[PDB]
Amino acid sequence: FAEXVGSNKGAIIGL
Amino acid sequence: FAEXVGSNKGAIIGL
Amino acid sequence: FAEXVGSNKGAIIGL
Amino acid sequence: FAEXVGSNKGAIIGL
Amino acid sequence: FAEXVGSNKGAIIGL
Amino acid sequence: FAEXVGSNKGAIIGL
Amino acid sequence: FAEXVGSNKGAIIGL
Amino acid sequence: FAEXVGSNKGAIIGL
Amino acid sequence: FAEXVGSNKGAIIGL
Amino acid sequence: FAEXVGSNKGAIIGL
Repeated sequence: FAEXVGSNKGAIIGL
Repeated sequence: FAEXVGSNKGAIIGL
Repeated sequence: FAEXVGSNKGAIIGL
Repeated sequence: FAEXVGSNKGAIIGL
Repeated sequence: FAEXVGSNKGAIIGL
Repeated sequence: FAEXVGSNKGAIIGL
Repeated sequence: FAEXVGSNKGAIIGL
Repeated sequence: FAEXVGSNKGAIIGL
Repeated sequence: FAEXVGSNKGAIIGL
Repeated sequence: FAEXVGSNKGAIIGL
């Protein structure tokens, strides 16, 4: 997950 | 999940 | 996860 | 994880 | 993990 | 938010 | 947020 | 945030 | 944040 | 942060 990702200012969470 | 993602300011969550 | 990633100011978390 | 990564000011955490 | 990494001012942690 | 919380297995998200 | 919290197996996220 | 917390196996994230 | 905390096996992150 | 903490096997990170 989170695969290209330009800009992240938030949360990207895989559980 | 979250696969290209330009800009994230929120939440992207996989449980 | 987190694979190209330009800019990260937030959280990217894999559990 | 965290594989190209331009700039990191946040958290990138793999557990 | 953490493999090219331009600039790190945050945390990159593998457990 | 999320104030007593017994058990959380889902998502509780405040933006 | 997240104030008593017994058990957390999910996500509790404040942005 | 995260103030009593018995057991955490997930994510508790404040941005 | 993270103030009593019994047991942590996950992530507790303040940014 | 991280103030009583019984047992930590994960990540507790303040940025």
